[PDB]
Amino acid sequence: MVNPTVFFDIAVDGEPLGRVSFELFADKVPKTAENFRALSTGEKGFGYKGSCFHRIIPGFMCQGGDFTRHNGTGGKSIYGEKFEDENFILKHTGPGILSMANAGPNTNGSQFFICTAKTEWLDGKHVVFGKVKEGMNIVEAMERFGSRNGKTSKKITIADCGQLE
Ligand SMILES: NC1=CCC=NC1=O
Repeated sequence: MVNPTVFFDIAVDGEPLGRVSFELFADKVPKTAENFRALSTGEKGFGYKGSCFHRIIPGFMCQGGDFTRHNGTGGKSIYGEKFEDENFILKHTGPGILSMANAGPNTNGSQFFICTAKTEWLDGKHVVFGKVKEGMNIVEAMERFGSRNGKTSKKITIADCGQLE
């Protein structure tokens, strides 16, 4: 039935910032939503708890999910391999959209980004699979620690994460 909700508790240099929660569009992109959900609960033995947002570009997006190499070169899905672009039904319409980062067609792993603006040029290239439900203000606060080239000025971490309800 109803789409799952997951949360991230964000810290900045180890200090609590706040919680961001997401609605995952399992009704439209079930395989992609499931990967992110499971990575958020940690139920497979690995996932996002303790990982960082390693690339944040103000006015554009905050990117994370590289829990293996911590820098954009790693991550892994729950499927034992990278997975296909499920569909491109949903578009990058504005702030708060949750979408998969990738290195080309059919290469989804665990990396994802949260848009801070409408990023329509990514439509058909990145699978949109959720949106911020609560704590977009916390994403805005994280965005302030980014820079033009994406390097963050403080370490932005997922101190805790899980599924709500
Ligand atoms: N070009 C990009 C697309 C999505 C997330 N991060 C990027 O740097």
